[PDB]
Amino acid sequence: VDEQPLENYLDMEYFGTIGIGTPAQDFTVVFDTGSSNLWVPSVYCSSLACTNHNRFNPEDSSTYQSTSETVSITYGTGSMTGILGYDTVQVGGISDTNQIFGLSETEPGSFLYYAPFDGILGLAYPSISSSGATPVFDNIWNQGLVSQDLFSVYLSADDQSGSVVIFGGIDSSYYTGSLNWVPVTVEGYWQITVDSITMNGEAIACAEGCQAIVDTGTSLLTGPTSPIANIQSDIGASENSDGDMVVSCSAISSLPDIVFTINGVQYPVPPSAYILQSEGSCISGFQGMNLPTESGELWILGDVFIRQYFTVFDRANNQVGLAPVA
Ligand SMILES: COC(=O)[C@H](C)NC(=O)[C@H](C)NC(=O)[C@H](Cc1ccccc1)OP(=O)(O)[C@H](CC(C)C)NC(=O)[C@@H](NC(=O)[C@@H](NC(=O)CC(C)C)C(C)C)C(C)C
Repeated sequence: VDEQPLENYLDMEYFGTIGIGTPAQDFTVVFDTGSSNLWVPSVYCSSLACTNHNRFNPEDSSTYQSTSETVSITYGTGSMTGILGYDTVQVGGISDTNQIFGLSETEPGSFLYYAPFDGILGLAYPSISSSGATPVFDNIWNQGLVSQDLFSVYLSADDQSGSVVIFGGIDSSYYTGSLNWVPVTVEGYWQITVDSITMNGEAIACAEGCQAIVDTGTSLLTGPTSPIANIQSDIGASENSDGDMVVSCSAISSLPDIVFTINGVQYPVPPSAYILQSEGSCISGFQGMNLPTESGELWILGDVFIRQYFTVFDRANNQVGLAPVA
């Protein structure tokens, strides 16, 4: 029953409306499985990005509780500092009482200024949460507000309406077949093993396995810079004059699927998904980024992947469920 509709912005970002405070002040937030903190802009913020986004006003809420603690969060794209406070967060028809969240003080740079969302609602594990702030979903579960300690995500394609986050439930209308269950390797991000990445029965990357995260907040398929450089040559991407990694739109019809094998099951990504149409030209859905951790350099299975596969995030059993979208 507890669905939260998400707006699809150019197949790059997905965000939904939440209410904070009594009475509710409305904000748009990216529902991000790559991070664990909830924050919104506030009146304490004087950064450029704070001036053109909705700002939380503590004085207007009858249920706001202040702390003396701060938070500092750095993302791949964007960063914030803020102060932690407690209030009621309305999300997915759930009144999430006594929720700790960040009230931004600084949001430096161009990225957050141009972004259509106000904040981020992190959906990963408490262990990666800045200042050890209780994530939203952990607080919902701890208060017995859902019955099933899971949430599932359907992300629409080609700017269509219909993207949803389902709290404490699955909807089998969104997928075909049955869910394939994959164990989380490390409890931080929603981290899994990718057995191999193949094209025409040949391993193009991750020949003996690699570590990947299932990240709703990342647009593209990202990996370490050297394996990605190989994937770019394999799909005929050339580096254009303006910074982009471009492919001829004509070529989509002749390229093979890139197959991600996960727990001995094949998950093909077609060239109509991994080659993106952005602003007249066609671009590679692969991005080179080095994200070093103690399990290796991480791959990100971003929105390119998730659009193809309905994704269930099971906290009861520490597993990810995958099935092809209907
Ligand atoms: C504890 O460890 C850490 O603290 C490190 C410093 N940071 C993190 O873990 C933080 C919380 N998470 C993170 O930083 C993780 C990635 C990550 C995963 C493991 C280790 C390192 C990074 O990214 P998120 O998904 O939360 C973020 C959400 C955005 C802002 C809406 N997305 C990102 O920052 C990614 N940005 C995007 O994909 C943006 N789009 C693009 O840049 C694509 C462009 C339009 C071609 C978004 C507008 C969709 C980049 C990674 C490309």
